[PDB]
Amino acid sequence: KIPRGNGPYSVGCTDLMFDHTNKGTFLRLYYPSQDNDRLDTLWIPNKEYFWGLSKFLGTHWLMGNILRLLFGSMTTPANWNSPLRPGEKYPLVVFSHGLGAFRTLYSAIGIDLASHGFIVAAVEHRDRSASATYYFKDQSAAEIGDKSWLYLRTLKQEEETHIRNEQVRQRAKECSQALSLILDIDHGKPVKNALDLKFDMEQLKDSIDREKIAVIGHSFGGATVIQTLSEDQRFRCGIALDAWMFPLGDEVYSRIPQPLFFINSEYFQYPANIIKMKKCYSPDKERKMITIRGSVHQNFADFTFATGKIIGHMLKLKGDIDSNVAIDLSNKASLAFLQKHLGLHKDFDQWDCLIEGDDENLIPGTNINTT
Ligand SMILES: NS(=O)(=O)c1ccccc1
Ligand SMILES: [Cl-]
Ligand SMILES: [Mg+2]
Repeated sequence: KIPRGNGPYSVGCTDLMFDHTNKGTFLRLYYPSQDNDRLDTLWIPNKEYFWGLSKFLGTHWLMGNILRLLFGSMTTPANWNSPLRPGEKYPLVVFSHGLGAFRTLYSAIGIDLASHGFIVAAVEHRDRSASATYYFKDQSAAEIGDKSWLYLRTLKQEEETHIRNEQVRQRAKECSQALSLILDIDHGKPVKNALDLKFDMEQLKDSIDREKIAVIGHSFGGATVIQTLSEDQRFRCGIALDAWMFPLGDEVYSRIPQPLFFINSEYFQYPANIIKMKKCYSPDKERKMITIRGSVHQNFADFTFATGKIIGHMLKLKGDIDSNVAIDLSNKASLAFLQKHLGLHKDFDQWDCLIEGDDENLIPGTNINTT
């Protein structure tokens, strides 16, 4: 199972699409909830994501059907369309997904932050980095729910520098636009959700702690973090989970005044990537980095929870470390880092020693040698 949150808040989940176009915002919101008696959230909600995951994997098109038979009914422990818990302003996290992922594959992170009192807006990127995503051609196509699908772009070796950079910049824009949509709803903008979902967005009016905004993402998402903080100062700190540094322009490195936290797997990282992380460091800037012992790249996404230990380990969904213990360190270190650089009046500073990598399942900085 994808773990329930460790915080005291009940967790709710809904989807938001505004506007309906390939240029709109698409997000999955995880939020502190009033009620705990709702239907659980369907983890992968459309057959077309399974198709896209199969194209991402480069497997035979029949793997789409297999993946759908195995996982098409799986849920995650968030209350679908639960009323938002009133009477409190919540800090905001914008979450960016990896290459070949989509908005629903980081519920372990999104549920755990929500259980501690954040709203999480996990964006669905329309930059063709997602396995699949969808939008509506126009108001008519939106009305009748005639979904148009967009599938992952396969790149040639020549296309990589140029297209990965064009996409990380779209990702940054999608993070800022998602932020503006949430901030406008918090004001009280009369947003009509493109999806016919029974969660009134008017709930979120005056519910965002507007000074306490952060950007978190895994992999391509980790590079999205860095690009976003460089172009949008409304974000006050970033956390890059096993960031894939390749998409970033050489210009961005010296252009991040915000606090930034690198949380790395043991077995994903390599000299080229670590050097790019080190190009982010200056004595004037706050930087922190840890490595989770025994961990793999997939430890940060929900497929680490989707199978048994033996199959998991075999497919590199799991590492030498227990997945629950792994996500636990990443989420608790994130929480203490957020409290510190957002100025939260919570108890997350109980995990400050994780920021420093002070655990037996933690390495301070990196294992990777860069000389
Ligand atoms: N590449 S990634 O972001 O690690 C990823 C994780 C889970 C599913 C698909 C992709
Ligand atoms: Cl790995
Ligand atoms: Mg900007």
